[PDB]
Amino acid sequence: ELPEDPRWELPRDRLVLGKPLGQVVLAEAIGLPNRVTKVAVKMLKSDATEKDLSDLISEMEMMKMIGKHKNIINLLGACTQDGPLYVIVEYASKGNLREYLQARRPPEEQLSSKDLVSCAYQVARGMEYLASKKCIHRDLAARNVLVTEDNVMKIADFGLARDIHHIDYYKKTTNGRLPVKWMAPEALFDRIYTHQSDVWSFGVLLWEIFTLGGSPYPGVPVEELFKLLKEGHRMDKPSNCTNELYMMMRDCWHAVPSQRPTFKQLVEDLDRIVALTS
Amino acid sequence: SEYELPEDPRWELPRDRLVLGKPLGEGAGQVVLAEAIGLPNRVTKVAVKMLKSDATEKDLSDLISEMEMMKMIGKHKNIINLLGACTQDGPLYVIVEYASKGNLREYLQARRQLSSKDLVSCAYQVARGMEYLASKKCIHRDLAARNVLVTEDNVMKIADFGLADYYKKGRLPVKWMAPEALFDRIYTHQSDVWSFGVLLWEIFTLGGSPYPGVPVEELFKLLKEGHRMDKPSNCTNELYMMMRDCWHAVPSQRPTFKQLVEDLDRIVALT
Ligand SMILES: Cc1cc(Nc2nc(NCCc3cccnc3)ncc2Br)[nH]n1
Ligand SMILES: Cc1cc(Nc2nc(NCCc3cccnc3)ncc2Br)[nH]n1
Repeated sequence: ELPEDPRWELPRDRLVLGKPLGQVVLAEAIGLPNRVTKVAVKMLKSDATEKDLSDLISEMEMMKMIGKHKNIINLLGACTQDGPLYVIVEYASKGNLREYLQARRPPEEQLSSKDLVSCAYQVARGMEYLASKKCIHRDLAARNVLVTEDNVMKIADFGLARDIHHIDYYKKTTNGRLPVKWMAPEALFDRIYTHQSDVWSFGVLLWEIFTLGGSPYPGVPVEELFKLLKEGHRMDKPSNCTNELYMMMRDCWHAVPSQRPTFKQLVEDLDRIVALTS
Repeated sequence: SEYELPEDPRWELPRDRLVLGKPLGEGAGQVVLAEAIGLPNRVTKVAVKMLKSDATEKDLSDLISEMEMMKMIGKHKNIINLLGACTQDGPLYVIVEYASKGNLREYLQARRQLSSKDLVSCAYQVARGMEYLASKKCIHRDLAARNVLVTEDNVMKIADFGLADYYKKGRLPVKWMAPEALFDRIYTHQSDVWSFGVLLWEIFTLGGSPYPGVPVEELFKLLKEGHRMDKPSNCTNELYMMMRDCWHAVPSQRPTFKQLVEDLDRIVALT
């Protein structure tokens, strides 16, 4: 092997490896000079192939290009020399947005309307940035958004190497859901991924926020999903969700990609709506 | 029954006093609109169930028992009532009330304009219809908005309450069955209560389709998982908890129609 790179390189002895987070491990980074920062550390299994290294490296290099933003999982450093590759990224202690929301359901301290609307604003900001840095996510969902101790939304997995011409549509998320339910049609049937298809996925993310971790199309298998999509079926409006916000998800789910709003626009509308939401 | 049906003068209408009309709908049976006369020279618009020309003995006998079930059950404002029959010297006609505005699903869907009260009132009426039926030992087994007809004057009338394959569809009726009815083939008044839950969900989604895209094998999965549909929008948390009450995994914990009528009475007056 790996080229050295002093902009990012951290000494192996400056990193105290702790509990597995699920390999991604929690760690402590001394310096970054006599203070420690909790960080998460991406690494490879023993199992691993040369393609897996290739992928971790790509991911890290992408993170290098895209630069920093409050609302993405930032790269903090890396251990690349005389040992296993460690990619050091920001740690987000309260898990993925899906879990964080589900846990705050009524029977923990519940979330206000303002909080839910504020969640969506932060993800729409993270997305605007990624978009402006020419990056297309392809799997935007609540699960790939994380929450820090301070309740800050952080888009994760945005640098990921994934050969789209090899997606297993029948494969389930670790929690039992099917990724295809976040995919814009044209991505799904035609494999055309744009900022526009991400916006479709933001639509479903909004739905998740406002049903507090709801599952899109429950018990709807793949073949039936395609039918719902081809028929132009749109999900029902969540309760405790406003028409204006329901219009937004609908607008994100416009059939014609060019007519969907952009993230720049969404960030403006969310800014306006957070301010007026109780 | 091959050559002649049993006479019952109480209900017999002479055929000259009935003028058949536009078909209303076809089934496994047939229903036609008709103009009946003297139920004494007044024309009443009525609905006329009858066999199709490919019926068997068994099909006729079922139509008969359906008619006889209606006689045993008796009249109520919120059901489809027996008005008469032609049983002699020709095909069997079972004359029942005509509901000019079709089934509740369609009715709701055509009006997406009913107020919050109109909707609750609708639910009240259905539940009365069911309390009555229930008090007469009658278990519907397919209670759903599609089997509630609506009249010119906007009254709800339970249809198919007198009737005699999970994949037959273009929705799946299994999506209305109680778990015990589905899995244990137990059919009680409380298994209709569960269906009433899904009907309430239809009402307040204004003809919504429950579990769209979910096939039979996945639906079994969900019920087992204790999965319940989400509170519709434009639905109070108490109306939605009525639905959840109806959807209790234990039948005896469900409310009764008697209970539902009393609850829905209260809520109608307060909407
Ligand atoms: C990268 C990161 C993870 C966390 N916090 C947590 N992470 C996990 N595991 C998520 C697995 C993963 C792998 C790659 C990208 N995203 C997530 N579990 C619990 C927590 Br808390 N902060 N930062
Ligand atoms: C018995 C009856 C039917 C009507 N009016 C209408 N009926 C249909 N199809 C009736 C078949 C049916 C429906 C529900 C339950 N059982 C049988 N279509 C339109 C109308 Br209007 N009035 N009285």
